[PDB]
Amino acid sequence: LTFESTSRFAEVDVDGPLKLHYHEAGVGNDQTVVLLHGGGPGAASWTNFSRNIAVLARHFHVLAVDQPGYGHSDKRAEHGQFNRYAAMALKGLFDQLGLGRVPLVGNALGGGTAVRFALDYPARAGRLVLMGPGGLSINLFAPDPTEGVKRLSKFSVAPTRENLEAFLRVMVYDKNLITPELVDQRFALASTPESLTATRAMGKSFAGADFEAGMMWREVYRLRQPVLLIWGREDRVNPLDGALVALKTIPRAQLHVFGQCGHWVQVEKFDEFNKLTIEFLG
Amino acid sequence: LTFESTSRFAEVDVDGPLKLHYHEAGVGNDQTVVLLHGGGPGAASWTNFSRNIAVLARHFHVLAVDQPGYGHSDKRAEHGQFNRYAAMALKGLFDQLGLGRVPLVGNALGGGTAVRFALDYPARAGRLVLMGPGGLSINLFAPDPTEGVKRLSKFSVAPTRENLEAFLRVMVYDKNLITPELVDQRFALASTPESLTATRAMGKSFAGADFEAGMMWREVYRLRQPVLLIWGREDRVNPLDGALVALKTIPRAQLHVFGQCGHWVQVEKFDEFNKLTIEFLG
Amino acid sequence: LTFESTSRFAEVDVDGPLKLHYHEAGVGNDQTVVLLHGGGPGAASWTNFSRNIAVLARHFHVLAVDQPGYGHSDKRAEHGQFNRYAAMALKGLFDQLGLGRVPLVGNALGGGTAVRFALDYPARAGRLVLMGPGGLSINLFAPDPTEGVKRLSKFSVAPTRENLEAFLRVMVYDKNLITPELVDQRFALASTPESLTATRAMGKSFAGADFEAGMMWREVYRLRQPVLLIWGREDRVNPLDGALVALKTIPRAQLHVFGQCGHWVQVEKFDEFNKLTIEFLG
Amino acid sequence: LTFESTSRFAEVDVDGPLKLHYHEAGVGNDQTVVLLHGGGPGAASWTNFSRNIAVLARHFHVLAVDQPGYGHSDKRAEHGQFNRYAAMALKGLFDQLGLGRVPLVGNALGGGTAVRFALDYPARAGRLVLMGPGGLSINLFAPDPTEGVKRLSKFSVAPTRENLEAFLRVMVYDKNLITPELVDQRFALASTPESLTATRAMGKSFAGADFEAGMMWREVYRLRQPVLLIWGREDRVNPLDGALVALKTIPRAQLHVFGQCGHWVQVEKFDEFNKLTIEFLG
Repeated sequence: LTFESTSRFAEVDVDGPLKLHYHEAGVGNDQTVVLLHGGGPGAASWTNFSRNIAVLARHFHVLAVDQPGYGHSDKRAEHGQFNRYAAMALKGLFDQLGLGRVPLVGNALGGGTAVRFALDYPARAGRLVLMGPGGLSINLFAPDPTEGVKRLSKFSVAPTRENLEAFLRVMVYDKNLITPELVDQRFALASTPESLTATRAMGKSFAGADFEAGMMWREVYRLRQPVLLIWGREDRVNPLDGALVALKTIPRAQLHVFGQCGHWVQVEKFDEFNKLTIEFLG
Repeated sequence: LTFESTSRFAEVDVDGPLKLHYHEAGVGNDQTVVLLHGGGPGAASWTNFSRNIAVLARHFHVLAVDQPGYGHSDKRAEHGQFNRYAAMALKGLFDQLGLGRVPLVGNALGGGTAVRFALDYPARAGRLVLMGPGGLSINLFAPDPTEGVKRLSKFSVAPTRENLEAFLRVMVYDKNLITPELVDQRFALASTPESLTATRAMGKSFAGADFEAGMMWREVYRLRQPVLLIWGREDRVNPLDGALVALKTIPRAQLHVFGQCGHWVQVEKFDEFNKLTIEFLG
Repeated sequence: LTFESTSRFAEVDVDGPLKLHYHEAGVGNDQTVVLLHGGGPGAASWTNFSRNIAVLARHFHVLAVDQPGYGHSDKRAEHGQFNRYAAMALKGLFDQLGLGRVPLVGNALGGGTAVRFALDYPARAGRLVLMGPGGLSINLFAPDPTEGVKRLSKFSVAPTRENLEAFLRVMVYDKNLITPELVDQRFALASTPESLTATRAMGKSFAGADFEAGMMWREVYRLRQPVLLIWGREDRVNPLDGALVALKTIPRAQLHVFGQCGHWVQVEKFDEFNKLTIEFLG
Repeated sequence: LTFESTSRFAEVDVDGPLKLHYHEAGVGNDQTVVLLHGGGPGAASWTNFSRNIAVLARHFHVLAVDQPGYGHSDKRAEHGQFNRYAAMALKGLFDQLGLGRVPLVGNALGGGTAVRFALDYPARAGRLVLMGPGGLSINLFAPDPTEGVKRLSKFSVAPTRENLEAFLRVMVYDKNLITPELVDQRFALASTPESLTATRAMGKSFAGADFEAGMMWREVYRLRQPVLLIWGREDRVNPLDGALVALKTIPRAQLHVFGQCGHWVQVEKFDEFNKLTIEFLG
């Protein structure tokens, strides 16, 4: 299991050709699971789910998809509401790979996409595992934009190493996790012209008239599958209070909260997260 | 594994002799775990943890203790703040059985006792698993007394079958769980003179000057072990909002919430609860 | 100011003739305000706003409207989603009386109607004052149905004096407010054949396909006027946690909470409520 | 009413002589009220309560006290838990001026001091008005330190104009309120050697063994007077979720929340705040 051995590309149709990069592992396992990574301008499937893919691959057929604008998937200069955009791409991939109904694992931005997908193509989404998910969260107490959102916005405005480091440091409870080699690695990816284009496209999409598609806390009462919401108690991007509406309105919801854990649950509580997910997904 | 095969008695000292009834199972397993049952006038270890003891016994050395006033333990006509009272009894049992530091599983009233014990004898309590625990909960939004508390109070005032049934029905999300044979069984136990005495003793203890000992939400910031808070989203006795202070202030806290689950988590989500507990306790 | 001196009738069109009863006071005052009373089968404008109408009339032109199914307004044997139904009736009254844009004061059920109206006829609703409002509230922590809702349902099933008293007692923090003469008065009104018909119509309307119209917490982000949410900390019908979504999503929201106050804010904190409303409404 | 006309000094005893600066107005009014300003290294009574003192002086005898470490009061290089320290100073002033029981108005840091005082000298504190108060607040959902706390800490570490501006901008919902002349004014005050000393003393006091004195959310259940908690919905220093424990546990609590209002309630909602306070204080 290396980046290269698991790398795959697909071309799907979303208002024309869109190249999607993904990682495939655990081929031969019966149950397929799709993983959808978090935000942050230099983020991608492989780095996001580094402490997870190999473990999950022992039990599942794992497809970890780079979301349009990220990793090695296409980075268009414009799109509509992002989650609906990425969900359209995912549907294309489902159809192309012949997937029927499949559980989705999504963090942050990727949680919003898993939810958008599960709402837009209800028959295609099985059980959901969502870690500090965007979109379905609404921060009832935390003033928006939150500190995590503001720090990401600052980088988008001024893409400096310093701004990326300040952003990364609010992703985690244990800030020692934010090493110089981590910062340098993400910055190199984050600061490419193509990443800058994606960041620009994202910012512009917020001002779209299809913004309601992002307010998924209004819709999740319609979800019929079990949904495991997982949060870091110390999430500074999508804070804990953002879990409440989804917890209340999703009939088969569960919530697990980890103390001493920031926004990156899959990293900071990787073992606990792994086992929770394996058990939940059968 | 039957009531009789696992039944044990111990005499401990709490201002004089106090007989404690408990159940022992999984002898030969290395890790001891103590289970502390919930409230409700006819409740006891064996019925409370019916869907749990055998499963947990496969992995642990289980000691499920009838709390003073319940089951086959002594039912004194008076005592001080209940959780501190039961914690004193438990300490006596720990010493007598030669237990050192041991994880505690407690629901409702028994969760309050596990917490009181863990605060009063800090070296003796290991990891805690607490299901809709009293004492450390403070219902920030729900007006007190809650519906569950009021229904229990009504029975204590008028110990009729009808009042017990109304009380039992707010213990669970799935009210079909409250069968006639369940009601009759609990009522027979609940309505003994000795149970009535215990109920009377309990009511009187509320008016004690040691009431602060019950306000454990003020103290749990001192707990140093991992603590897994487990709640039924639909708990009508100790509702979900009562989890917040404990979640925020216990450094190593986790919270798991089950949708479509009432106050009796160990019954309504028995399999999920069992696996969560086994994993948490190593 | 007596019931009789202020009594008025109007016939409006809601799928045919609908008679609305209301009270008019403070004629000659420049600013019109519409008051919408709470639920409870024997409730009406005059009794609901007894400690309020005369005070408010000193400053405003007050129109306190009996909502269809209540007081001396028509009690049809069937209707759609209640708030939308009552809002349709109110629109008819606005048009008929030549009202333009007017502030609305609504408690409980009447708060839901004020909100439905403000959403359906956006140009016609000015500032809103909403006391423990239904509809826009969603109880993020309290299991539904709440104790207040359950007690009302029990009466609807078994319309006995005893059941009405149990219901009334969860309307207030100070239960001494629930006197025998109050109970008898409400029961006489509550137990008429026509009230029973309205109760029956209401129960049936819940099962309608237009239920979304009642989930107003999904829509209030669209409200553009100042909105003063007022709650009794001890509200056992629509508890405090039900305020959160509306507080977060209404751009110009305020919230005032009274400790030692139940569901009937306008009664239990009548002076404070009166002054708050007068100030808020200019 | 100018700074100079209202300026007063007093020498009180807190482990030796401590000079307190305060402003006196509305002399001849019967009801005395004490105002306690917020934090921020260059803050003081006069600037904190600029939009308030003259208005309140029409109705009350106002004493707005510079808290030790601030304004023209003594700035010692060391002290214990700050709120208890300031409360000791205030007691000295009460005794010296012959005040008996007097209502307290406190924001932020000053709210914590009003509360500490009301707990330590229960007979001396009347009704409390507390705006986004420190100390009694505990942020059940917001990870600590909050963005406001972090920005203040950054200035304390690196006292630059830029850091002060970033801090000030999270004090308000309307960031246009943070003008260049405001920044320059606060920075000049904030960056004096004596202010730096106070900041240093404050930071050091956090590490004291008397830290429990700051955890006032544990004690406010003991307050017997009416308490009006006032919050800006968008408070980024002491966010709204920090109001809950105090709201629940203070028997005679009220809460008022203003949407579109940050941490500086007394500035951003000055008129509404003024009227609320005047009414509450009789």
